[PDB]
Parts: sequence; C-alpha cells; structure tokens
Amino acid sequence: MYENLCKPIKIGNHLVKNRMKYAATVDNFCDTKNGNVIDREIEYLRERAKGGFGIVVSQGGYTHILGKGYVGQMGLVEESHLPGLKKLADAINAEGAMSIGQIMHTGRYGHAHEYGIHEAIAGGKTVGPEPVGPTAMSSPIKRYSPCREMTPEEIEEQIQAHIVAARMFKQTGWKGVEVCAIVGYLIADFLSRWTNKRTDKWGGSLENRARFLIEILKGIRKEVGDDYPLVMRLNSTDLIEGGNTDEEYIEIAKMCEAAVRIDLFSITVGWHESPGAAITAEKRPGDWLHLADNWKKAGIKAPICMAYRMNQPDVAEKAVAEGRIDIWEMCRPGIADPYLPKKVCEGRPEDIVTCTACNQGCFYYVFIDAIMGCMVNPRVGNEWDPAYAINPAAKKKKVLVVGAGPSGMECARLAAVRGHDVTIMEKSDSIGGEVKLGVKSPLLYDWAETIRYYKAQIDKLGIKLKLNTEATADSIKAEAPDVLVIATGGKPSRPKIEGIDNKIVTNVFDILEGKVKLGDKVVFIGGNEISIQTAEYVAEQGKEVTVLEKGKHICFDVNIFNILQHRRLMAKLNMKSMTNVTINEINDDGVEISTAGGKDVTIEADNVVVAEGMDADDALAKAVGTKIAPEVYSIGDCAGVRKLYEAIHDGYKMGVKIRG
Ligand SMILES: CC(C)(COP(=O)(O)OP(=O)(O)OC[C@H]1O[C@@H](n2cnc3c(N)ncnc32)[C@H](O)[C@@H]1OP(=O)(O)O)[C@@H](O)C(=O)NCCC(=O)NCCSC(=O)c1ccc2ccccc2c1
Ligand SMILES: Cc1cc2nc3c(=O)[nH]c(=O)nc-3n(C[C@H](O)[C@H](O)[C@H](O)COP(=O)(O)OP(=O)(O)OC[C@H]3O[C@@H](n4cnc5c(N)ncnc54)[C@H](O)[C@@H]3O)c2cc1C
Ligand SMILES: Cc1cc2nc3c(=O)[nH]c(=O)nc-3n(C[C@H](O)[C@H](O)[C@H](O)COP(=O)(O)O)c2cc1C
Ligand code: SF4
Repeated sequence: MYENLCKPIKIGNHLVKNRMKYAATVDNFCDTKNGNVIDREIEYLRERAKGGFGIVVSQGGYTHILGKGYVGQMGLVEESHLPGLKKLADAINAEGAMSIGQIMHTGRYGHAHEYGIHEAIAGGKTVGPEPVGPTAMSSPIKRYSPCREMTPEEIEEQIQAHIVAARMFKQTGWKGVEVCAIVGYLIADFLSRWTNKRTDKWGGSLENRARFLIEILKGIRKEVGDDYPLVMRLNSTDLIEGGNTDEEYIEIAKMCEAAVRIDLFSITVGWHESPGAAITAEKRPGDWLHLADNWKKAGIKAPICMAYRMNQPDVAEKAVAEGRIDIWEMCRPGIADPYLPKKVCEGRPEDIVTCTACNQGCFYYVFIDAIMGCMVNPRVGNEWDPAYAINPAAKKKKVLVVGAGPSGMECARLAAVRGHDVTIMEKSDSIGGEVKLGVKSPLLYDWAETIRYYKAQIDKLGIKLKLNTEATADSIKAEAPDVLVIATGGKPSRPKIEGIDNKIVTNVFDILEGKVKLGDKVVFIGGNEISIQTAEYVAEQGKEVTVLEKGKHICFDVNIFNILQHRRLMAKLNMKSMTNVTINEINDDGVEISTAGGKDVTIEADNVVVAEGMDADDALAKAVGTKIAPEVYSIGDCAGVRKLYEAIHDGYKMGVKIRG
C-alpha cells in the first residue's frame, strides 16, 4: 500500500527503516525543577518508537537557563542531565528507531523569570532572568517579555553550549543531533532582520545574520566528527512582516551546506509571533508543500522532510513519490496516534487516530505550563501510568453502552478490545453524537476522520451496534447486561429569557440537523465555542450572522491558539458580534437587548438561536437508578457537561476499568 512512506533511507551513516519521522515535541513531561528526563518522558517517546517511526526526535533541549521557554523543558546544560539522556536514547534505540537529540535555546521566547530564576551567569558576568537576543527589544504580544542584548562573549559562549549539548547527546547513545533554528528561538532571532539589528560580525547582511548558525554547525561538526548524523530545522517562511523572505531562508540553507554536510533539512512555517495561520485547521494538508518544491528546485543537496498539517498519509505518500520531500515529518499526528507508522506499513490506515488540530491538548496545555495531553489520544502523558494499561480480563462480562457519542464509542472500543461482550444503543440513524454535528462546521472538517475511525473499530471488534434504538428503562432490563454505560451526552440549554417560547427561537442541534429552514439574517445568543462554531456554519452558506454575548468577551472558552483562528474566519465571513449585552426580549422581528447604561437596541433577525450553554442529558440516567444493573455508570457530558476532550478521556478511563 504505502510503499514510498515505508521506503528506507540513509541519514548520514545511519540507515532509517522508513520515511516517517516523529518531530521534536516539548511536552513538560521532564522534571520542571532541573530539566532532567523522567519516566513520563521516557515512556512517552518509547511508545512513539514502538509505533514504528523510523526517526524519533527528542524535545528541544535548552542550552542555558535563560533559554528555558517551557516550565518542563528538557535540559542540556550540566552533567546531571546525562543519566536521563542515556536512558531515553536506549528506550528509542531499542525499538529500532533512529534517536535524535534536538538542541533548542528559546532566546527571545525565554521565561526564566516566570519559572523562578532570580539571576544567572552569562558571558562571565551576572545577569537578570530576562530572555536574551541579538538585539534588546520588546515583543508585540504580552506573552514574551523584553529581551536583553547579548554581549559578544555570551554569543561565543552559546556557540560552545551548542557544541557541548551535541556532545551530551552523542556520548549518551543518540544516533544524531538536530539544531533547532526555527519559529522565533535564539538562532532564528539572529537570522531575522526584524530581531537582529546588530552591526558587528553577528548582524547586518544575510551573511552576518547567519554567522551564529554557521558557527554552531561548524563547531558541532568538529565535535561529533564527519560520520555522526547532523541535521537541523530551518524556517521556509517565517510569516513575519519585516522578517526574512522565503528566498533568504533558502540562501541560508545553502550557506549551511557549504559550511558542513547537512544530513537532513526539516523546513518549518511561521513564528509564534506570526499573525497568520501555520498549524491551525485553517490550513489543509499539502498547502505548504509548495515551499518544499522551492528548496528542491534550488538545488538543496540534503534530503528534506516536512510537517505542519500533514496529518494525511495519502498526501504524504504522494509527496514522497513525486520527490517533493524525502521524509514525512509530523508532531501532532505522532501525538494523536503513536502507532501511525506501523498502521501505515501494515495497510490499515482506517485504524489511524487522526489529529483534528484542536491545539488544546498539545499547543495550549504546553504554553500554559501544563502537562501535555491529547484530545483523541488519552494515553499522552499516561503511557507510564499502570492505570492506563489495557488488561485482558478473561472473565468476559456483558456490557451495554447507551450513546454512540465520542465517550460511548471510546468505552465500547476498549471494552471490546479487552474481550468484553459490548453492545451499543443509538436512538439516531448515525453514530458520532455531537461530533456528528460539529463536523459540519468549516474548521472541524477533520472530525470526519474521527467518525471513520470509530466506524471502523466497531466493524472490526464485532461490537453490537443498535442504531435507531432509544434506550428506555425497559429495553435495558430486556438486554440484562452486567454493566451499563450511560453516555447520552448533552443537549442545548434554554434559559429563562422573556419570549424564548417564540417560534423564532431555535437551538444548535436543530440547526446542524437541518431540522429548521433559516433565512438570511440570523442572531446567536451566546458567545461560547459551540455557539460560535455553529454561526460559522450559518455564515458559510451566505447568510448574515451576529453573535450576542452577555459576558465580557466572545470565544471565552476557546484556547488561545484558536482565538486567532476564529477572528480570521469570523472576519472573512463578515460576521458581527457584541459583548456585555443584556438580553431583554425575543419577539417576532428579533431580540431586544441593552448595553451598559440602558441604550435599548433591537436586532432584527429571521432566526434567533439560543446557544448560551449546554445541559447534561441525564434524563435516562436519573430514571434508572444504580440498581437496574449490577454496575451502572455515566460518562461524557451526561455525567456533567464538559468538552470533547474530557469525553474521550472518560470513555477510555471507563473501558479499562470494566473488571466486574
Ligand atoms: C498562542 C500564541 C503563541 C500566544 O498566546 P497568547 O494569547 O497567550 O499571547 P498574549 O496573551 O500575550 O496576546 C495578547 C493579545 O494578542 C493576541 N495575539 C497573541 N498572539 C498573536 C498573534 N501571533 N497574532 C495576532 N494576535 C495575537 C491575542 O489574541 C491577545 O488578544 P486580546 O487580549 O484579546 O486583545 C499566539 O501568538 C499564537 O497563536 N501563535 C501561533 C503559533 C504558530 O503558529 N507558530 C508557528 C508555527 S508552530 C511551530 O513551528 C513550532 C516550532 C517549535 C515549537 C517548540 C516549543 C512549543 C511549540 C513549537 C511550535
Ligand atoms: C456544534 C458543536 C461543536 C462542538 N465543538 C467542540 C469543539 O470544538 N471542542 C470540544 O471540545 N467540544 C466541542 N463540542 C462538544 C462535544 O461535541 C461534546 O462535548 C461531546 O460530543 C460529548 O460527547 P458524549 O459522548 O458525552 O455525548 P454526545 O456526543 O452528545 O453523544 C450522545 C449520543 O448518544 C445518543 N443518545 C442520547 N440519548 C440516547 C438514548 N436514550 N438512547 C440511545 N442513544 C441515545 C445521541 O443521539 C448521541 O448520538 C461541540 C459540540 C457541538 C454540538
Ligand atoms: C506541544 C508541542 C511541542 C513542540 N515542541 C517542539 C520542539 O521542541 N522543537 C521543535 O523544533 N518543534 C516543536 N514543535 C513543533 C512541531 O515539531 C511541529 O513541527 C509542528 O507542531 C507542526 O507539525 P505538525 O503539523 O505535524 O504538528 C512542537 C509542537 C507542539 C504542538
Ligand atoms: S490535542 Fe488536538 S491538536 Fe493536539 S495532537 Fe491531539 S488532536 Fe492533534
């Protein structure tokens, strides 16, 4: 099947079994106190190695405390980090994967002070905990604090720290070393004309701006030797107004190959300060491949690998075939499904847990100093915890799952994988629950890949799927199961709003279910995630939409990465919104509201959508007590409304606990 993706390839002197690479992923799994590698991180990458990835890269390791940009970033500074580095390398090498250590000083994005650093040594002198860069300056956004200009001594020092960091990797069994010179970290800071305002040998012309990177490459090449694999990550476009152009990054790449032999180029897209889209669902697989074509036609000697929304094996396969790239790199797809490679080379892509790009468990959690997690993969960060082990339990109990939503299908999938006699009751004609409806939203198209997954596991696990069957207090008893899993989900709320009983009112479910004939002027009462996403679907059809939020901001329950995603879309669709508005009435023509200080104002509309919240659809659960079956359980939104992430987690936490 996926012949090209499974082809071998030599990276330097080391042969790689396939063309699938798991990219560096800082996940705060390391000890936040000192940057040492711990079991959580060891078992995390071990599973990615077991999964079949021909290459597994560690997270970006910080070469200096001032370069720590994540509360739990791996450290590459002192000898106290060697035991963990050797253990992690062996875990990856044992699985037949090429282990590669990444060296990453965050530079301008450092948060040493936020992590409790009062003072540090740099260039033989005491300094403050502020981040460092080639030029002292402030960030346009508040996340990154003002940086300090690096003395020429600190620059020479960091060249050595990279050399030493490469040594720590090689001497601990790592099969290769990767230099991280992307998205806005220290090296990228010197390469960019926007952040590098220096006039000495380290700044000015494109040659001087790239001197820092070249000296890091030359220094490491001498340290590791001509045989050791040396690769790097370099932007192909930084998406920064005033930064470097696409052809400049190509020229920089040429300079790197002229200085040392580059074994592999990982070309990236954008900076954390870029106002454009680089990794959100807005971008589809294959959109950035045109940048790879530029590097290939320009004569780049080393092979190239790319990622950034390349969550489709089909697209990657065609890419490797056409020579656009030489390796299919990926980070989020490797998080969502550690066994994606094994599933690809075994001709079973239908079993892939695809990445939806929710950016909640991975990007968002890591930037808020939290343990990384995954929406579709509840094992991320728990690969070490025996509580998530999947045990057989030869008893084989009879399990009845009520609700084919995400939580219900995750509970049944595992219970079936463990040998239980699972059955699912669905009152509708299709599985998916609210995911079946959200997939209609423009930015959630990936949710179709999720439906496919569960639809394929049910068909492969021989699970009893009873579609068009509304579970009642009688059918359950008739089925007489050993364990009852109630996953009815949630339903739209209906607050006490004068006139809410008017015909002009409708809820989210009816909209996405086509059980309503809307018009051209629509108004949504509620600025939460679900409400906004529903409006996007309404506007996509060519209709005027307005969102009314009583709170201070819209998209209040949206992660910081997706906030920028809705703005670009709500604006592209010409959508209006209002905050701090009081809902006073809903009549035939629309909804009457009031701002701060009276200011009564009507909103003429053809359809008013009450989408302020969701209610737990716990009707059935409360009708059948905990005595109807030897073991009764409620999971998902019916046991308390949460989001999709907490639903799949509840399902898997339930599928592995069904002992009897
Ligand atoms: C999520 C942010 C990183 C910042 O978060 P935050 O909202 O908390 O920043 P801040 O609070 O300081 O910003 C305040 C205001 O500016 C807005 N803002 C923040 N970042 C913005 C931005 N980039 N453009 C426009 N507005 C922005 C933000 O919406 C907010 O609006 P307001 O308070 O309501 O008035 C944001 O900049 C952002 O979404 N960046 C996009 C990330 C991105 O695409 N990076 C390039 C591709 S990712 C990549 O290749 C990569 C490589 C290596 C990595 C290693 C470690 C971890 C991840 C890595 C990713
Ligand atoms: C439009 C929309 C967009 C959303 N976007 C996001 C998002 O971006 N991020 C996020 O985290 N969350 C999002 N959510 C929320 C997320 O979809 C839910 O949290 C999640 O689907 C809850 O899963 P569940 O299995 O607990 O319930 P559900 O998904 O609602 O599953 C319930 C299923 O059980 C069936 N059922 C109910 N009662 C019975 C019965 N008596 N007998 C048989 N079958 C029954 C229902 O028909 C349904 O198929 C969105 C929701 C909507 C509606
Ligand atoms: C949580 C998280 C941590 C990341 N850590 C690193 C890192 O340490 N070094 C690096 O070069 N890229 C890092 N990245 C960027 C990814 O390696 C990858 O290039 C990017 O997320 C887009 O690729 P993808 O679409 O396959 O996810 C990280 C991304 C995420 C979401
Ligand atoms: S949390 Fe979302 S974006 Fe991150 S890996 Fe999982 S599915 Fe992909």
